[PDB]
Amino acid sequence: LNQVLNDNIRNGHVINQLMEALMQLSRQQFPTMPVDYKRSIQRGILLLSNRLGQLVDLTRLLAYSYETLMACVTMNMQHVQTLTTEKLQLTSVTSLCMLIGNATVIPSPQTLFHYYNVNVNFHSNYNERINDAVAIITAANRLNLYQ
Amino acid sequence: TEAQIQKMSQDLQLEFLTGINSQAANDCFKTLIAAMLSQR
Amino acid sequence: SILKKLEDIKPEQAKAQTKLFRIFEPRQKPIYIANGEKERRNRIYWKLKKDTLPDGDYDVREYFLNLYDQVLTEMPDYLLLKDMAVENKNSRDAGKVVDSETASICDAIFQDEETEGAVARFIAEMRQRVQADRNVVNYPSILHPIDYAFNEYFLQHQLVEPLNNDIIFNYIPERIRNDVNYILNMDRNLPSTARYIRPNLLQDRLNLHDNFESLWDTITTSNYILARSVVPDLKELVSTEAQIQKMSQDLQLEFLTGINSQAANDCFKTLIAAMLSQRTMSLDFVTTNYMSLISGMWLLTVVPNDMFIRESLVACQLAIVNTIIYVAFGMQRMHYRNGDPQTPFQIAEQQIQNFQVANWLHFVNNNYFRQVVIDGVLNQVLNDNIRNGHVINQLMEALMQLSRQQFPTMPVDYKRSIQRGILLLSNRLGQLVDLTRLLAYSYETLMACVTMNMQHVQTLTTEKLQLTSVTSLCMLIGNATVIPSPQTLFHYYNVNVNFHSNYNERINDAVAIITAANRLNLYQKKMKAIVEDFLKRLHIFDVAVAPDDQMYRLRDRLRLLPVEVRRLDIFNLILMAMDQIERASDKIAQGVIIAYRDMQLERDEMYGYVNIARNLDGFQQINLEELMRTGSYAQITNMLLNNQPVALVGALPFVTDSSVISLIAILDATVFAQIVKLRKVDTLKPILYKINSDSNDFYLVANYDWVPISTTKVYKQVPVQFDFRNSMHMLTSNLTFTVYSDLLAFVSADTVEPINAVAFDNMRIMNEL
Repeated sequence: LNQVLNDNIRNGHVINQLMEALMQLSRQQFPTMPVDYKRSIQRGILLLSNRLGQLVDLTRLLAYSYETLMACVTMNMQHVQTLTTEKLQLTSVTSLCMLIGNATVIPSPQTLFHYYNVNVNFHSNYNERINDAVAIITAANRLNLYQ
Repeated sequence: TEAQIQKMSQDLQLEFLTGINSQAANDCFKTLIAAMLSQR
Repeated sequence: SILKKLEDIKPEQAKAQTKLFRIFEPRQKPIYIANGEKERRNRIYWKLKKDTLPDGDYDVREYFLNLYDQVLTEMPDYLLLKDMAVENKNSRDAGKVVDSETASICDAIFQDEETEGAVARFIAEMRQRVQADRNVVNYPSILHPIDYAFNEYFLQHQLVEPLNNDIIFNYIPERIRNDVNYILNMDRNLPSTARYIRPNLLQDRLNLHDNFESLWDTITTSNYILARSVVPDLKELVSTEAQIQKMSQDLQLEFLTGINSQAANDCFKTLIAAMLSQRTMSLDFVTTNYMSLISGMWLLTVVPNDMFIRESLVACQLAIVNTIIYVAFGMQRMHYRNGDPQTPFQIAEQQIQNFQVANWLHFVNNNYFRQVVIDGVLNQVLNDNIRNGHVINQLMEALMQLSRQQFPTMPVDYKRSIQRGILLLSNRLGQLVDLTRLLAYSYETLMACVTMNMQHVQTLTTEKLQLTSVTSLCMLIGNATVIPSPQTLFHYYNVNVNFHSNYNERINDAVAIITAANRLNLYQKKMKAIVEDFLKRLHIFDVAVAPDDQMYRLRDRLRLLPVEVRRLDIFNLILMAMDQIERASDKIAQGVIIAYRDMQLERDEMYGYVNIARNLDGFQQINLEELMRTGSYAQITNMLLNNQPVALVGALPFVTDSSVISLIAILDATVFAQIVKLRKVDTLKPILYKINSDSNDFYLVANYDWVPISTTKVYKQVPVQFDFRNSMHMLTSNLTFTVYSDLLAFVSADTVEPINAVAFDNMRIMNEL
């Protein structure tokens, strides 16, 4: 089982719609808002809007690396809401969006093979320990080791 | 980082820019991709 | 600092060609008979002057982009062939040829046993012909067809144009010429051979005033500094001590802060320069200075309100209404909510019944600049009432109504203070009309010297203005008029022309390079360097601070522009002769054909027998560039293993081997196993056989009478011979001329008496006596 992304974000085309929305917001009137704060907000919007090409590149780079690393996962990618969550900093997201450059970085083949080997080893160990536990439990129940 | 921070400060005209740097950018990249991979 | 940077931009330097641009030269080579024996005489072939072509198609295209840059740098603006003229020693008439290398070629051909009498007589008759009446000269030259194409283009597309007194005078802006305050003069009748180069003054093509707010802010601040430098200094201001004592008597102290000539000149310059450069300006004031408020009323009357950031304008207007207007009419204080779509004046004109005050407020609300294209340049013209100073009458009528009001709900001292301040201005009423029309006239005259569109977009940063400085100007302006001097106007115009011309020339350079790289398909090249060079050459920006995204947006903006005619023509010549130039090299081949079949070596005079292929007809082609980009050696590995005949196409280096023993041993067929084993083709180096009488083993070919045969061939071109008569061309150019720059140096200008300086309405700017 794999958790797959929408093709529009895989190729990065939705960033164009995002920048359309941001441009509309930037030329929006903002009724009743104080003028200097309005200008700051809309120039902040333009800061991200004027990075259309860079953000398209960032999105499709992120999608490609996710696909390539997901090709090396062996267990089902079951999606559940976890008890404890990883904290993500919107400041860090801003830094990524405002500093992403022009160089494509992709996993090295050795890195992919290492990730795949680790996943395969963990998966096979998981199944083999299941087999050991089930065998022992069944043997105990068959030999009537009630204690 | 310095050039981008300077332009952001000029555009925002803060009569915000904290936490913006290459370390944070890489941390966010890794966090997003790894969280998607592990379904965390 | 900024002024130094913007004034140091020098006008474009004229480039005069000193030598003929050449890519080829004749080289004398041995030639062999059909059977491979030396012909006992030599032959001359065209060869590259600099055989530096690299291996790989991508590298070849990079080399040709670099060659395009070289030619663009070599392009001359004007050209005089007599400068590149040397005596042809073998001419019967002792004539002259049009280059040192031409003379060298003529000398070498003439002093040669193998040369034929026909060529000798041709050289003897080569000479130049001068037509003094038409001011033309024709010189013979010897150029390979491609070189001749380039040099003929240079000769036919020079940038110089005729010059004379009428052109020099017309170079001045029309509005200065049409201005009766300036008398222009000349003391030189330029000849009929004078030349000049017109600046490139196309209006901004990148539209930097749209979505490039940081770059636009830099441009605007540079223009603002320049405008401040050129705005004249006020003269004969009323003595500050006298004015202070007089207004102390008027106010009966028992308002004056910031009154002085320094602040008066500061305010005058700041206003005019801010309007010229379209810099937004903020207003700095303290609500406790009612005189500052009154002077702000005058300022908002005179200068259109779009020149202030909304918050400063709104603060000033709110202070004005709540301290003067509503108070005088006994109206409740305006609770003005920040961010309201309407300004305090816009609200007050609706709430106020008095016609004078309402009319003045309405004028202030709906007063705008007018965008007008004047003499091909967009200008922000003021209202004619402001230009002739009539708005001051409206302002004073409003102020008089306010001072007449009864000020209900406030103690008597409040009304007393308000009317004392209004009196301070009313005493200066006439001086206010004079100051208004003086400001308008100086603005118009300095705006006549602007060459780039006066775009009106609020800037990131603002210029601070003190209402105390406005008050000082209003309280200290005297009777003397100040008109921009003709020298200052010419200097301002020349600075603007230089900046505009540099801007357009760098735009053209960047566009040409970008379009050429796209045409040559340099898909691994990043143009951030090109944009960085463009911005650095603009001389006023901080490229180190400009981030990458802005530079790539600039590249996108540049990509849509058309290419200059001359640069586009140069690129077209380069790209059409590109194949010939690449294939004339002796350092690379165009590919290798592996046939696995016996193919007789082709016989060429300058090689003997050679395994040359002129065309890849009948062979499946593999693109080595694509192979190296992709890295998948599956197709080529399979073909090499299965001995399937193929043609590996690309720019390859080759090893020239002249051993008949090697040819018999079939060494040329043993150079491809490396592709299969190492799985790389960047080291591929096919063997070009060269069998002839100088091969040290040619007795095998001579005695056994066999045509040599090889199983592989090198895709190459045979060099083209050098035909002297066919290569002689007569280059034509002007005999002589002198190229002038800085046209306004020939014009001497002076002003009329300042007392008699006349405004647009034919009346004196300042009339107070």
